[PDB]
Amino acid sequence: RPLVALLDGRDCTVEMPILKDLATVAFCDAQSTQEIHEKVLNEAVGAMMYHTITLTREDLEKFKALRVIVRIGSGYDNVDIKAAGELGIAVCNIPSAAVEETADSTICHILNLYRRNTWLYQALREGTRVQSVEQIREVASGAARIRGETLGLIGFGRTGQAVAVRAKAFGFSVIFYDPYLQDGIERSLGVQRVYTLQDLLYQSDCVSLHCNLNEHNHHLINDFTIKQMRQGAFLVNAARGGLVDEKALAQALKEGRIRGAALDVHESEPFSFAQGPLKDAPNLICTPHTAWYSEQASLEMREAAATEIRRAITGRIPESLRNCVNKEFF
Amino acid sequence: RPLVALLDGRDCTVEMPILKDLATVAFCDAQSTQEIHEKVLNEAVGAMMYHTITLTREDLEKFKALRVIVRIGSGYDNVDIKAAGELGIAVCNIPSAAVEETADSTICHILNLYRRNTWLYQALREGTRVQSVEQIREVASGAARIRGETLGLIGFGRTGQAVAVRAKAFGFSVIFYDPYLQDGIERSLGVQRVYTLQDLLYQSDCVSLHCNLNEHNHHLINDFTIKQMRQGAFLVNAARGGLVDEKALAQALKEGRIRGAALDVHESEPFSFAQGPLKDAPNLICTPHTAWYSEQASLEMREAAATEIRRAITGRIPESLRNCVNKEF
Amino acid sequence: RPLVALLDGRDCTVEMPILKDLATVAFCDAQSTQEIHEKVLNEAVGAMMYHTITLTREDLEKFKALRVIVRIGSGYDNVDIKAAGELGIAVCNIPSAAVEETADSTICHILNLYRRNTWLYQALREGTRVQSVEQIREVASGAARIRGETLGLIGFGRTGQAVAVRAKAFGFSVIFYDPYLQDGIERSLGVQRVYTLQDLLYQSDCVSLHCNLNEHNHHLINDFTIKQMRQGAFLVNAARGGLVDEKALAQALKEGRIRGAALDVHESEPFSFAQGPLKDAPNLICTPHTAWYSEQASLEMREAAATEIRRAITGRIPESLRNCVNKEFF
Amino acid sequence: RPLVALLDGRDCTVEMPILKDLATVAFCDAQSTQEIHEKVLNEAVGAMMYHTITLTREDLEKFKALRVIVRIGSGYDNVDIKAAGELGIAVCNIPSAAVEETADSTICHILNLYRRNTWLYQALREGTRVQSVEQIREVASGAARIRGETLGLIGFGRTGQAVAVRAKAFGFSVIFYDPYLQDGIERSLGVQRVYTLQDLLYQSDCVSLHCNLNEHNHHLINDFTIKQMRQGAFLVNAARGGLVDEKALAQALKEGRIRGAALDVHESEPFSFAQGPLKDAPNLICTPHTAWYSEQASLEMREAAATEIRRAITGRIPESLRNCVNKEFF
Ligand SMILES: NC(=O)c1ccc[n+]([C@@H]2O[C@H](COP(=O)([O-])OP(=O)(O)OC[C@H]3O[C@@H](n4cnc5c(N)ncnc54)[C@H](O)[C@@H]3O)[C@@H](O)[C@H]2O)c1
Ligand SMILES: NC(=O)c1ccc[n+]([C@@H]2O[C@H](COP(=O)([O-])OP(=O)(O)OC[C@H]3O[C@@H](n4cnc5c(N)ncnc54)[C@H](O)[C@@H]3O)[C@@H](O)[C@H]2O)c1
Ligand SMILES: NC(=O)c1ccc[n+]([C@@H]2O[C@H](COP(=O)([O-])OP(=O)(O)OC[C@H]3O[C@@H](n4cnc5c(N)ncnc54)[C@H](O)[C@@H]3O)[C@@H](O)[C@H]2O)c1
Ligand SMILES: NC(=O)c1ccc[n+]([C@@H]2O[C@H](COP(=O)([O-])OP(=O)(O)OC[C@H]3O[C@@H](n4cnc5c(N)ncnc54)[C@H](O)[C@@H]3O)[C@@H](O)[C@H]2O)c1
Repeated sequence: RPLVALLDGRDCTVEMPILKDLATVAFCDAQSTQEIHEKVLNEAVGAMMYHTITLTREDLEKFKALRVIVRIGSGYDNVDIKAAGELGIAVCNIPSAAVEETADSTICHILNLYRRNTWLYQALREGTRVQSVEQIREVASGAARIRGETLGLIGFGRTGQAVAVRAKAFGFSVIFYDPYLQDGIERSLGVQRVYTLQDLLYQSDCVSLHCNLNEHNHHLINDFTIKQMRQGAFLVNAARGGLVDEKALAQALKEGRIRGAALDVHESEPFSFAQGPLKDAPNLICTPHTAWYSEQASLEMREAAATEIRRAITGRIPESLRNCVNKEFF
Repeated sequence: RPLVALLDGRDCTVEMPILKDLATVAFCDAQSTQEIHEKVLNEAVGAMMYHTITLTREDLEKFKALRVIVRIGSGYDNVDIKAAGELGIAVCNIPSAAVEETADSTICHILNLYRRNTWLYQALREGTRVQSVEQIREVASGAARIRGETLGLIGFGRTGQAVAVRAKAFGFSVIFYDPYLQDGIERSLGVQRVYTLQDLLYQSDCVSLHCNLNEHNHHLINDFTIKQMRQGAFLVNAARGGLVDEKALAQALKEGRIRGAALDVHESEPFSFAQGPLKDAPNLICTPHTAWYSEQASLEMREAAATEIRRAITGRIPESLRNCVNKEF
Repeated sequence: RPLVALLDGRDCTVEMPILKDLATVAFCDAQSTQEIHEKVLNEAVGAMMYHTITLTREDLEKFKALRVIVRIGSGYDNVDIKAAGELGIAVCNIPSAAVEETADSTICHILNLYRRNTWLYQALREGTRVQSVEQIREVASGAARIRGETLGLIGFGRTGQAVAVRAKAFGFSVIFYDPYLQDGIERSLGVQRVYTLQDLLYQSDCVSLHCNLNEHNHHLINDFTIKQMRQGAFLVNAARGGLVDEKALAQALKEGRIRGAALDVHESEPFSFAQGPLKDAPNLICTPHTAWYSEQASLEMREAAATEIRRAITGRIPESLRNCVNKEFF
Repeated sequence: RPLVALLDGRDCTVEMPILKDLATVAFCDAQSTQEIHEKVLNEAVGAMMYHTITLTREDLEKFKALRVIVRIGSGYDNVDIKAAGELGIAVCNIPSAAVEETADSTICHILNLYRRNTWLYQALREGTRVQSVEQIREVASGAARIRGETLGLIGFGRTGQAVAVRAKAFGFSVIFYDPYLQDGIERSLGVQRVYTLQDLLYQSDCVSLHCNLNEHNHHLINDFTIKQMRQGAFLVNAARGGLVDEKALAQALKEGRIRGAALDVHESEPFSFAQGPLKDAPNLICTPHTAWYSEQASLEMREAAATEIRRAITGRIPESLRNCVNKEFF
């Protein structure tokens, strides 16, 4: 019976009752490739993982039979798809799982930067008897008006359009940018489209990031692109870790080029405010890689990722996979 | 020349140049009425106050030359408009100053409750190693999906429509209750309207107040209405704070009947978090009466109040005031 | 029992079994005060009319006490409310009845003017071979792009907001002008508000009227105002008829100052297309006063009028009515 | 550069001054391909067509020096892309121009059916005196309320999206059907997605077609699918013709199984109401294939087409073209 792993899992109680008989779901609870067991590394047909354990070219052959790797999530950047596509390993993922959640959390980070609700709550929990109206503006100094602030968006993916759809009502003027979309969407959703990155950086006040991390955009917003940002433009990042540089963003925050920046995923997981380059950065919000989560987007991505193992444990691989992301498979 | 006394503020550097020639502006900076200078109480004809000092009839009858009270904001509930009009004191206000900002900071409250982006930032400031994806769900246990929830707006004026317009895009099925509103505008915006609280609290996964406190809405959400909300339904209150029994909302939070509640204004300002009726409440966000503020909205709001006294120290009161609020003088 | 007229109706079908118990509905099908019978003049408690009969100060006094008149529809300009207010007669309308069918029809007119769909269907039912792509362009010559026009709504009540909500998605940039609205209704919906009619007519590619015809705007768009309109801007009147000049608009059409005009009402109804001041004007759409009709807009306003004549037959006068439109009695 | 033809046109006015230094544009006026030439047909270089002259396998073989085809439309059904690649020819189209016009004519064909602002204008262009409201309710008997109807649009591509953005404000509830989209698009715009076409026709008060016409779409609407539509649901075809079996749509109207149909293209073009399979159908509005036209989109698509041929006669085989088609190229 085809043992199906749950590599970085401890809770297999949604993938069990639908893989109850086709396979023996058995987690590994790993945090490193050298923390999986020999039983799984020698007999585990499929392995649904999460966004924490990272597999590399030299780890995909550290298995003995790995027909499929389902990524319970919207992004396959921690799996070397080009190695799996030649090691006889298809790599699925659940793209549509949390799109109305990443977009809500992103359009909430933008409002938490513009209106300073999180900083106000935090400065009210530290204790601040803010009573006089001259004493309110000194605790909300910077809370800007939204109507008419051009919103960059580096990439109309599924979760890039889902933010341009609900940020057009707040008054934002959206202008996306990504070179891989066909001439198109810019017209059907009613957003301007800039063709080169310098433009999106030069004419945007709240540059966001919604692009999947491939090998051509690693460290997209480094020190060289930050100097192209408008003077005092927020920077929300809910896409992926190695996308925005860290030392450079900290530098830009300390000086003042960035009037605030609410990262949501960091270059070093798990993030904390006591280690790393952002140790002393001002005007910085960070959530612990929680914009994909809800009570119904987990129950929907785990279910739909176990249904993906079901399809690959009976059907032909990879011609019976609803979401494979390497058709460079052999 | 007439004296125009700003009641609570050490800053008059926006309305001074707009009111330089006509009158002589002179701030008073009074956290209460017992700090008004005798000059600015015996010789001031016009007077603009923000929201902190509250003029009652026993107090509005002490100014002996006052002829207009420009109320900076959408408030005027801390000014006894009946008594004011009975003393020849026309009260106006600036209603359109911060609408696109109260609505934007009310939507952010609704999203900070549904996705918990300010309880996660806290848990990261308190220090929490959120490493394993089993711990992500334990630190964010409660974050919900928005598409489908029914947002119920008690009050559909300006700040109520401005939230229905921008919450219809997140999938929030909007629903409102407004008795004083001449029917036929739930048709334009496209939102179902209900006709009684017992019929709005009953179907609303996130009730948000947007009414103006008058002599008939005090403690609208009291101990008797919270027993009509759903079994767990967020409550946002970015509108004047004498609308929720704080001795009955904290009794519902510490019990689980309300799954969190972001209050923007309270009954007692300032709002020292450790002091008050809800000192020990769980799942509670509070900003300090700061949805109205913006570098641009706190300037349009003051220039347009200077311009209002420029019209009252020159025109016929109250037939010259652009938007007076007590034409019962 | 009290008699409840139906001054111009000939159905009294939906209104019959709502007040049959406590009133005897009876229709008259009149077109003037020259058709009503003697006893149903002075004592007839209530009457409910449509937009076809015009009652005047010199007519309502032929009714001693119409304890109520109910104006099925949304406009109460047929009856002198200032006259009824002095003869103990309270006027009522049904405002919320067809607020969105009027907006859908007004958007349909604005799109018929831009895309020329009903000028192309009419040029096909008239016979035209449109084979070559040159003739496609010479027959639909005038159709314009919509994204980036400045639709200007003269009047921002219910039917104005309902169009500003619907036309903000087509790319229009709404710009209204309303002198009676309080400050702020332009900040909630996000539509730039201009304050003087010249300032709305200068910057507008469509000037669609949505104001109720009161005493102070009869013939609002006359020759003088049309001379202020932008060179070649459409004009969609879907409001009361006597609001826009006939002769002046026909002049502006035949001349070129107006690139089309879809009028849903006219100065003199029933509007025939061969007798009138618009006898030979080019580029007109017209509809026979039908933007309020549906299979549901009727059952919602007729029932609502039948309910208004109950609320006004068991309860006291206008302090027990719902949509009273002249509180000016005493 | 060699002669670039303009097969389907008599006017090369904006294509030329952009191509004046590269090649010498000429035209052919071919209403059919056997009407082009014996010398251009031999050795031009390439071409740029419109949507009337169809080029088939046996006909593309007739050209002897064809490098590139450049449609000036949005679709390329009238060219055997699958055969043109095997022949040595690259095919290209201007994909995103008049996306804002097809989706403004489709939201007008949809309101022209729910409000009948083009049948009311017809019936009033024939002399239907309508003063009594009991007669207005007759001339417009059939107009319906929109808020609630479930507009179900086949093919959520580039205009299928631009229509679901415009018709989410009228109250429509949009649901699409598309089997070639990588799932996750129904959640960015908030439109419920159905998976089988029967599941789109069983719940749609107004079905609208927005799909390509490749090979598995011919007569998507048969006598076998119309039997699956709601009892009297409109049908708006503003896509390529050959998706609606006219012989079946001419029955579905003469019985009431379809309460209206706003076709914009047709099986055989040109179109006229006196020769065809639907010569006598009631409730049938049809425009002559001008849902794509404007004064700006018909200048944008025929400049982008003259730029995509400059890039193709200066660049390379389909590695320099921007919007190339036919991965069947060698
Ligand atoms: N906060 C979270 O934890 C969370 C949750 C869900 C998704 N995500 C991330 O969001 C990312 C985007 O999600 P998605 O649904 O849009 O994936 P997607 O494949 O559907 O869309 C990504 C699009 O980004 C554009 N793009 C690609 N490379 C680019 C580049 N170098 N520069 C600019 N644009 C580029 C492309 O147009 C791509 O289509 C995912 O990779 C995923 O990792 C994060
Ligand atoms: N967070 C802040 O500091 C802030 C900023 C701006 C406004 N506000 C408050 O928000 C309130 C609303 O602002 P606004 O611009 O909408 O004023 P508004 O008068 O235009 O809107 C009030 C609407 O609620 C209706 N209403 C009255 N009593 C009601 C009741 N008992 N139940 C339900 N509805 C009732 C009112 O008739 C009206 O429809 C203002 O009183 C203002 O004090 C607060
Ligand atoms: N096509 C139809 O048959 C049809 C259907 C419904 C309504 N209508 C007409 O549409 C009119 C408007 O409908 P409504 O429900 O919005 O009425 P409404 O009273 O609800 O709103 C009308 C708004 O226009 C304002 N206004 C008044 N005079 C003005 C002027 N001189 N210039 C600019 N604005 C002015 C009014 O103050 C108000 O703000 C109604 O009077 C009604 O007669 C026509
Ligand atoms: N009225 C006009 O003259 C006019 C103007 C512009 C475009 N069009 C036509 O409209 C069509 C759509 O335009 P577009 O820009 O969206 O093309 P597109 O390729 O961008 O979008 C087409 C979408 O429909 C999908 N589809 C394919 N077959 C399908 C099927 N059997 N059922 C359901 N969906 C299917 C396609 O995969 C795609 O998702 C074009 O083919 C074009 O020919 C017509």
